[PDB]
Amino acid sequence: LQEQMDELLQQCFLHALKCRVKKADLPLLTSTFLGSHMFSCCPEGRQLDIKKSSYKKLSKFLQQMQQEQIIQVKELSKGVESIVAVDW
RNA sequence: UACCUGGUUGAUCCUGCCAGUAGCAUAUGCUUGUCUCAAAGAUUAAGCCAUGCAUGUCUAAGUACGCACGGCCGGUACAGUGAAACUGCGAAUGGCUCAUUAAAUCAGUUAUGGUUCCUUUGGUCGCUCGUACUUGGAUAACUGUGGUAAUUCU
RNA sequence: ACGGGGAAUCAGGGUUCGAUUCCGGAGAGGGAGCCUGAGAAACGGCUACCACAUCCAAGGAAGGCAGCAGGCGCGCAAAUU
RNA sequence: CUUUAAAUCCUUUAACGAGGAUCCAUUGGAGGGCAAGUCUGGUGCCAGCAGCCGCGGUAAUUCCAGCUCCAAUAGCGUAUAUUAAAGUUGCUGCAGUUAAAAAGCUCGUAGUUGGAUCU
RNA sequence: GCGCAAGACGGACCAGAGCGAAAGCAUUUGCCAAGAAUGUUUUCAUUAAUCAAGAACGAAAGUCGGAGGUUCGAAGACGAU
RNA sequence: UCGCUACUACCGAUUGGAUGGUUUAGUGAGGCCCUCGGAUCGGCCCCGCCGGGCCUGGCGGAGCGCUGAGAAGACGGUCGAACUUGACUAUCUAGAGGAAGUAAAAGUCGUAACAAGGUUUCCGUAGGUGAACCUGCGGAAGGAUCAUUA
Repeated sequence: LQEQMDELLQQCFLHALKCRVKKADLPLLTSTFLGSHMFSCCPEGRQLDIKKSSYKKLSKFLQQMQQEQIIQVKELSKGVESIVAVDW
């Protein structure tokens, strides 16, 4: 279900990676963004877990989403997965 | 050696702890003339490991036609030391570690009349009524031809 | 947390420690399955699979120090190829 | 020389080898616990000591140093586990009116405990 | 002042007095079952003491249903300081 | 109670980042055993060709005749390593969102408590308030009365 689920996910999740409070371009954790479903005091109705994707890890999702000229990736020394979006 | 002192209050007697005190082991700092002993990669990682060594073995008495020696006397079947290879035996002990393991291991205690036992010791070993003055084939060391980059390969 | 014989401390009673030279048990990186033999479910024997890691002419081949030394790592913490 | 597989060390022995900073003893202390200074100079609630109580805000018996002396001594300080001290885990042996503490009250199975009496 | 009604509560007597396992328990009268102490030259003959598990009761407030609402009265509302 | 500087643990939407230990269905490397199985290697005769005194040495060919040995490979079972599959579960870790506690600082705001603490204090409940706290009902003295007259 990567078609459907990555379409919904990356649609509403990139749109929630681009404006504000959707964060524009900053290094930030993808988790915080996945649990960020709210825009303008309502949920996006988008609730999805990344477990619904073809990526059994977030590192692989960051392997694909970084390959698309959308995000750039780095790993913090604490071990979180930190992404710096391409402003497109 | 059957032991206690300081700390609550303006002062007192308490309950009561904190702190002091003496060992004991592991670490550690400073210091170190003599001599006897002596633990020592256990704690964390039963984590990982170059290099070298740690299990081989023949008497008189299982098999010698390697000249490898010498060796004497030379038709003596084999004189004698003897590497190797076949055979026999050992390599299950020793050494190291403490991960597992809670009536499991272990200790004391009993049992095998419910079983196995190389070896050592002593017994037994013409008790069977039916080519032998000696039997059969093969294989190793050895000789030689070889292969593979590479082995205690073949 | 391997168990004992024991060790330190002790009036009398106890507490705590026992990996460690003696006895017994267990295991040879993790599990499993065997040959050989009087005696192994052996590891300085074998067969795998996992995890490591060596050589390679890329076809294949060899691995097991919780044996003595010694090296890395870990660490407050431990000796001579 | 001896020792020993071969050496080492010890023992045994010739030769040299002891008068001042040498052939020199150091580690912590010196308010109270706790043994031993109302010393001398520097610091002035700073730097710092101090296990605990405490010391330090211009005469510091407690800091930094010099002098003195005191404890063990070829040894003595730290940190940590642990034993005694601890009659502060109490079987020997503690406690529970007010200090920490007796259940709101009674019934009740196990558990624990049980009167005399038989030469 | 006369009558009527409703719901509460039993003054004084009431005490360092009584009764109950403890909470607690005071108007009269009857009914119902208990109970201690006392008395006993009655009977059974150790049936007993204390109690984990487990059970019975448990002031006030509080909570659900019902009835009832006089007094007092948290909440609330004023008036003052 | 607040409000400033730090402190910790504490829960907590989640994904991470690590792992670790288990269990279902589907498989199953290898051994050991079971019936097979028989590449090829031996003897026995079947004969010839030769030699020695029926016996005996060769050689050659066959007769799938007989028999003995027997490698690879395969069926089945078994022991069972380790895989795929989902379902599980305990740690660390970061943890967005919070909590609360503490430790300070003469900032507030008060004055609850200790005297009869200025309205006795405290207990259990229940409601209410910026904050201590206040008020109902029932209790205690740890009360401010060991006592009050027929």
